[PDB]
Amino acid sequence: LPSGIELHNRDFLTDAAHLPDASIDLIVADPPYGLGKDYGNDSDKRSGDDFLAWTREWLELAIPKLKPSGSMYIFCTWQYAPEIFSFLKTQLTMVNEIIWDRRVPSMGGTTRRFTSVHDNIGFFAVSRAYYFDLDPVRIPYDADTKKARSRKLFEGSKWLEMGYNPKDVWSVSRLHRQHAERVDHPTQKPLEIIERMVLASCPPGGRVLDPFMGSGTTAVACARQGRDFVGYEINESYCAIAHERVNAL
Amino acid sequence: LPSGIELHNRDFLTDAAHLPDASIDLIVADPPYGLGKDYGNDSDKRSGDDFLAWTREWLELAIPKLKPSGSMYIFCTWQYAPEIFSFLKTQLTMVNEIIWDRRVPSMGGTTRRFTSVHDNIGFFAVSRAYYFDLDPVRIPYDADTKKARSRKLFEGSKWLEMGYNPKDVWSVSRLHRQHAERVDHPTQKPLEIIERMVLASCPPGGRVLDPFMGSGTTAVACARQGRDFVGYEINESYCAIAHERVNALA
DNA sequence: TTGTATACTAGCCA
DNA sequence: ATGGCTAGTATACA
DNA sequence: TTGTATACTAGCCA
DNA sequence: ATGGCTAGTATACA
Ligand SMILES: Nc1ncnc2c1ncn2[C@@H]1O[C@H](C[C@@H](N)CC[C@H](N)C(=O)O)[C@@H](O)[C@H]1O
Ligand SMILES: Nc1ncnc2c1ncn2[C@@H]1O[C@H](C[C@@H](N)CC[C@H](N)C(=O)O)[C@@H](O)[C@H]1O
Ligand SMILES: OC[C@H]1O[C@@](CO)(O[C@H]2O[C@H](CO)[C@@H](O)[C@H](O)[C@H]2O)[C@@H](O)[C@@H]1O
Repeated sequence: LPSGIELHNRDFLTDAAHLPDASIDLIVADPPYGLGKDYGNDSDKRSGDDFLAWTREWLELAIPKLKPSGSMYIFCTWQYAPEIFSFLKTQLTMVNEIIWDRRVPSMGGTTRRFTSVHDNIGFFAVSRAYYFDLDPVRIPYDADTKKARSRKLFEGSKWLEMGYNPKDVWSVSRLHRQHAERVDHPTQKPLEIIERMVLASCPPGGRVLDPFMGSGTTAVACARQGRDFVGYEINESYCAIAHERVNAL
Repeated sequence: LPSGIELHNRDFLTDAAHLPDASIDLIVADPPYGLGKDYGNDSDKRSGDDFLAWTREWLELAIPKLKPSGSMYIFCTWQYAPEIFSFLKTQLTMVNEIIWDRRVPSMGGTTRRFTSVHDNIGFFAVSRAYYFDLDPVRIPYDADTKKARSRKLFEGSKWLEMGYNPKDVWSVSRLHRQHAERVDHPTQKPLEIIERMVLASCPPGGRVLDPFMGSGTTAVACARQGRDFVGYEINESYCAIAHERVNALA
């Protein structure tokens, strides 16, 4: 197991003490949305006030671990995003609401509403001096698109010559079960977006915390990009998968 | 103007009393977001708790105007979306969060955050039997794409033959200044979006309300598709532009 | 091919 | 407890 | 070219 | 109070 990367088969809400206050530059949180999924446990079986209470509980434990320059990304569903973001705006300051456009809509069979195709990500910061580096995550143009975008007014601009801001909508397709990156986990997140977070909001060598790491996608991002990692996952199968994913680099 | 198209150059909060309760089938609300724009007035000059108080004010005026079958779309910025939606969930039930992907990001020059390219839209309903008709808003495939999506298992499915759900992310570019649609209004909304909303959530001939109609995009949307319209705008020039836009269809 | 505006600059330093 | 200066910001319409 | 799974049906009726 | 049954749900991986 590489150095700096640290995986625990433990519940975060109980081991939070083992984590020094103000030791983490970035929290990458993909917690249970409150949607009834089966992680081999009932963590995503909560809902309503129950789920939101649990959310704010683990959040109150996690926040004090952020150093003053720290930041946080938190995934959730629109069904609970208003309440969650409202609570977090009392503690931290919201820098962005990033929309993950999964490209592939949820199934079921409804015709009474619009089908789900996005997840919500709150991007919060402790203080106004939060760390943020755009250059590693700039998206470079290809020959054709740069040609289509180039104008003398824009020539030499950083966004045109180096690459543009990924913007607060990320259109990255969800991972097909047969996708090469896919592992046996119900709600695995594309490494693309997690790497974007690690790169833009964690300095090289900084420490990232994933209190609900699942298959360890954030562990992989940190390993590939030279960041330190800490992760918690109550399911040992997912934890072993994370070990595997990391050691294969 | 056509038949069921009522354009009132009146402040909505003083004139909502005139509109009968349980009169409106759909509310298409694009209120000021609280970002500091200039509509010839200080409506968007509010911010923070004072802006959220004014939002609650006009919302409390507008909700009772909904028939038990009615619905509401509300445009907002991620900056005030959590509080506004949190408050609306206590008055109505949320059916969707629609993300308008504007394709063109906001300018400025920042480097210390991700650039704004999406507006938030809350889709709420009074009761669990709200009126929703997906067929008129379905998006049919072209030939090549229908060939790429067809499979024996899918053949005959309504989504493959008639059209697929727009989903809760609508990718539609903002109206360029020189765009045909565009008029002299700072925050004009694409007719595609507004029309999708009107067609999916207002019964033909029903009444839709626009507390702040601006250029009357919703007015056009209802004129075509044959729906009734009541809109309010305090700017006489915006009301003028709306009058023109409506008296140019057919 | 190209000009150009579109709901959502910000950190210093004074 | 405010400004102003700087380096900086994409797409798609006509 | 084709099979196939993917964080988020929903109303009725025995 | 509880299944089961219905009509029904898009893309992009391999
Ligand atoms: N108290 C808890 N402590 C640690 N893990 C938990 C806890 N509660 C739920 N979990 C796990 O958190 C994970 C949430 C997942 N969304 C993580 C997915 C992860 N982003 C991935 O790419 O694989 C699940 O695997 C849960 O089993
Ligand atoms: N009390 C008020 N009553 C009526 N209109 C108002 C009021 N306050 C602000 N407005 C107007 O609300 C409008 C908000 C706009 N975003 C509407 C845009 C509109 N959807 C369009 O396509 O043009 C502005 O034009 C304001 O002039
Ligand atoms: O959490 C930041 C978030 O709050 C908003 C409105 O909800 O602004 C509020 O908080 C700001 C903190 O920087 C204050 O400056 C502002 O006065 C207050 O309204 C959003 O602007 C912002 O995204």
